[PDB]
Amino acid sequence: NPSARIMTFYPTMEEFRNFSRYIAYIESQGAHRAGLAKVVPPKEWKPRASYDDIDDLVIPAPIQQLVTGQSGLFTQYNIQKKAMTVREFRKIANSDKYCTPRYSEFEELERKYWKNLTFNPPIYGADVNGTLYEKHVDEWNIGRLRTILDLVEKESGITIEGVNTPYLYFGMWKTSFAWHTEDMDLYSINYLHFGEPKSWYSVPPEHGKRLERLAKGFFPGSAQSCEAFLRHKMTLISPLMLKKYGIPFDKVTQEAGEFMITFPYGYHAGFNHGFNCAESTNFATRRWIEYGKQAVLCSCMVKISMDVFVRKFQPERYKLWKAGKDNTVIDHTLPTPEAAEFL
Ligand SMILES: O=c1[nH]cnc2c(-c3cscn3)nccc12
Ligand SMILES: [Zn+2]
Ligand SMILES: [Zn+2]
Repeated sequence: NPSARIMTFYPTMEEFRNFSRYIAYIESQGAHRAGLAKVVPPKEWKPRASYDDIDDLVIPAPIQQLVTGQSGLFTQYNIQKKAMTVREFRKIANSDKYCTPRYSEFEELERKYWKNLTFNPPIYGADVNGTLYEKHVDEWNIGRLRTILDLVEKESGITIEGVNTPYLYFGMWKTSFAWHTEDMDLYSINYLHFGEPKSWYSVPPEHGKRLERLAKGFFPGSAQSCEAFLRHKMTLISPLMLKKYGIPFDKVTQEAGEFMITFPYGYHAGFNHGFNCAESTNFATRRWIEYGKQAVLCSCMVKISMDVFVRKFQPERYKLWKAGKDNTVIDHTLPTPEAAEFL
């Protein structure tokens, strides 16, 4: 993977101000090809003054992550636990039982992860509805991105928790997210508010179908039951397992005060190093509409009506698409049309 490598951007305050323009910019640079990019905000930017007032914040459905498996192939089962505050969570997170092990370098922590993920199941304070951004913060506000995704809520009034609303994730050592693509193969924004880092793995969109073929071969039962079983967010595949079967991939560690952008059809997975808090939501560009149209969905779920997007940005193709005669082939290497002013 030569251009599939993950790229890091350091925008200035003037550049950082227009979110959508910056997304068109990093694509004009080829960031989209890796499926995952890191954006480091200007030093003068902060989304909240202090995180000292969130101790009484309630995580309504903490999930205990049970992992079953061997030889680089695992399945994560989520067991819902009773609601707990952030204070109670941080106590468990930093406790002797669940705290991060002592380690010399990342390669060492990543080895401990993969050696111990079926043991001592951690608790993930996942899918908490809310934001930690102060009301006045106008730059890169997860709560209000203002992308073309806004058409879903503007035309219908439909709200999809986590998709067009922000979610909070309070993690602890070994908690994790399985290989997946966003709902409707949308983009995603992820900001690590505070705490220990979040490490990520990504398969470039051009090679996504290869990860899909692999996962099918390993879990044929799941594949017969549902074409899009990776959408269940239960499949954990070791970087060694990928390397062995020639799946190209890249890794990156996100630290507190950094952003991670996932692009349409960008397969990603990762784990939390220790006690931290990340905010996340989905967004879109004109480039995404074709991905939404062609997204293979779960058949066991988030389904957005594409009719509104096709009508607005693709009126020419609306008759053909509704007839099922739209044979458009997606080029994963191409940037969004919005990047025209740069490239
Ligand atoms: O750290 C995470 N914790 C939980 N979920 C994550 C997702 C995710 C979940 S649903 C779509 N993307 N994607 C990236 C990172 C995370
Ligand atoms: Zn994701
Ligand atoms: Zn399914």
